[PDB]
Amino acid sequence: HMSGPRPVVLSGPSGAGKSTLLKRLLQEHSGIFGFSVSHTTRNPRPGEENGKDYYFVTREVMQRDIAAGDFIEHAEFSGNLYGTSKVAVQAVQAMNRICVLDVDLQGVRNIKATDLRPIYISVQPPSLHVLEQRLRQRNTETEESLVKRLAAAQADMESSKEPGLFDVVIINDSLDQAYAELKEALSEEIKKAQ
Ligand SMILES: Nc1nc2c(ncn2[C@@H]2O[C@H](COP(=O)(O)O)[C@@H](O)[C@H]2O)c(=O)[nH]1
Repeated sequence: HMSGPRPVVLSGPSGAGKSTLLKRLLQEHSGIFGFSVSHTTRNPRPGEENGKDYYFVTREVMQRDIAAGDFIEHAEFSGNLYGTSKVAVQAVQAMNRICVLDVDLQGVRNIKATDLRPIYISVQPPSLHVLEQRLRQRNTETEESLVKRLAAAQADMESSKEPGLFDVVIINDSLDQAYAELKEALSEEIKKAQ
């Protein structure tokens, strides 16, 4: 489906701000934006909600839907499978809202190969050291997973400066400042939706 407004792809390292900032945007501008609820095979963290943060399913279940052609894209990340189902994006487009997707670098490249034509925004930590401190606070990962995640985060930070990859790269040192910059990047789309 190409109808409805242009979507928005948010990326950057997990834990560096993209998810928190998106939740804030969806609260302030709930009539304008809708979130694409990805499927994942990883286990839920405390406070996450099925059908809101992710559809939490097993590998077997996700594999059946993949085999059926139900996904726009999918990726392996730190031992688990993640993906954007067709229906997740279509549900938001049907409400005539701006669909926001939160994906890793592989998902950015996956979506670049589709016909969705989104705006791409990367949310970066001030440093890998700061990101590591934040990840170890909630401590939701095994050490093996944290090692894979920190390597992926480093690769993400290195690719963030690639010419033409992202429309805007936001450095999240302060959530209030980064949130202002997220809306700045979307300000024309927000005004047109209004
Ligand atoms: N390619 C892709 N990545 C996703 C999807 N959903 C979440 N991710 C990404 O997977 C990484 C790990 O997410 P986390 O396990 O920390 O929630 C993050 O970069 C997140 O944006 C998806 O549908 N597709």
